[PDB]
Amino acid sequence: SPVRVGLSVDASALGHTIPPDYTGLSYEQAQMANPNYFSGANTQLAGFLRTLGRQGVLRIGGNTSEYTFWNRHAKPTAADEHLAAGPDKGHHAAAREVITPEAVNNLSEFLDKTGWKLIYGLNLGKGTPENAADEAAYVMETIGADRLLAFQLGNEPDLFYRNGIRPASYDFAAYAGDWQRFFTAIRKRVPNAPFAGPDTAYNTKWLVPFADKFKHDVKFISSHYYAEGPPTDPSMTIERLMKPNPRLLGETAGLKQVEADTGLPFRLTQTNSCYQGGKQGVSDTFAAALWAGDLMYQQAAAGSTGINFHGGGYGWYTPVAGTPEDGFIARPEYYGMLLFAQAGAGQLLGAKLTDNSAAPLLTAYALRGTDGRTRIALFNKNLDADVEVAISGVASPSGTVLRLEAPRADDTTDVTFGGAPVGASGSWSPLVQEYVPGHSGQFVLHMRKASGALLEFA
Ligand SMILES: [N-]=[N+]=NCCCCCCCCN1[C@@H]2[C@H](C(=O)O)[C@@H](O)[C@H](O)[C@@H](O)[C@@H]21
Ligand SMILES: [Cl-]
Repeated sequence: SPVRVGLSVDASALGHTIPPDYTGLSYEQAQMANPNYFSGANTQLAGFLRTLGRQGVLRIGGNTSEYTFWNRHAKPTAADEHLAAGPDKGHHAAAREVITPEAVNNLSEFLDKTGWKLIYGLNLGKGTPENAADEAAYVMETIGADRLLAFQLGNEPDLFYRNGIRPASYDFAAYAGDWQRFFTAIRKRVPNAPFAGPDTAYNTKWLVPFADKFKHDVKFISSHYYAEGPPTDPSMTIERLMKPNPRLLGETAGLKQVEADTGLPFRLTQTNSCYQGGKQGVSDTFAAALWAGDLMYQQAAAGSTGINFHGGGYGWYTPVAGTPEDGFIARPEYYGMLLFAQAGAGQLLGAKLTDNSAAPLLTAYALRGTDGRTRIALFNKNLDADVEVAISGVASPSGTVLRLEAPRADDTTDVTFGGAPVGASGSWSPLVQEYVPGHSGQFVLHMRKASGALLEFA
């Protein structure tokens, strides 16, 4: 029988306001070697992005950003015209790639088709300041100030000391000197170039020193998050993925403190469940939908300006999989992002759970929509417990529910939202209508184990 929990919504308990460009995706820079991928001709992928949000941010970076070499006279290889660059697996050095004017031109058209903004990595790991300045100038020329949100100078510079990009002694002080050299060169070509950083993988010690040094030179602070811990941890499981992550909480507190010290907001510019491209049986499953949707809300509630789920190719954790030649599909994680998209923007409200110790991985978020209607996003991440949620603090004549479902937490397919899969080119509309039982001030929602729900009140 279900665990009977209470949820009290408090319309006076005002949280953060979710911005319209919160959602986003991250891709490997190597993908820019193929001018057909981020292209106005890529209508399938553009549709998948639009379904994730009418505003949002595309970030391009990752390990391959140290292996991409812009040149104004470059041409893609024949193989480049067909490249599908999935998440770098981190086992050895990435292949060298060139980036061309054509690809940047086509990226511009892709951003126009999607309505999304751009965070663009520059090659601080192996490239030169002058080449970065030239690349930045072309990007600014072509993409424009309104769509270019920030350049980033290197990806995960806190890992250069161990991945061959720099010697073992590389540290924040060394990075700060590299950053300044690149910044100076770029600003000579592009005096209005916007920056974010430090784009770190994990090392929270770099946040303070970076922000204090470069606070007048950046628009926002960026860092990364993977749910999987260090290599010496036990292998990630779905059970672990559903549970709170104290490292996340600490990282988020570090970022909040930077904002308190400097005024700079923060964005989680690369995230996913498990590293090395993901873990088959965890990252590519329905549990990842629950994980991702919940993470989006947790971070929004903490004051993040947005998020960018890493992906590409057919990587285990990619939200969207596919290629221009074979087409694109929504993977399970996409459906958690879709729940967020459908909820929309607005101000988060207090949403306190009680009587929930037997269903501790249920999370709930309440929102006053931009349209004035109350929504509640719930993630029943308990893998073995169904819940019955008694909802107080909401007065409405009618509420509806859209369910986020799969038959098993580990399913790699069979994921639906609102009773429907996402179709080709991101097409989605709900096919199952359900009213929330109960009435004004006392609604009652059942949720099966390992499921999610979006409630909308009239
Ligand atoms: N503690 N400690 N240090 C050990 C390092 C572990 C932390 C992150 C390592 C994996 C990061 N690695 C993430 C990703 C992946 O491995 O899936 C890959 O595709 C992207 O290109 C990278 O930017 C980033
Ligand atoms: Cl806060």
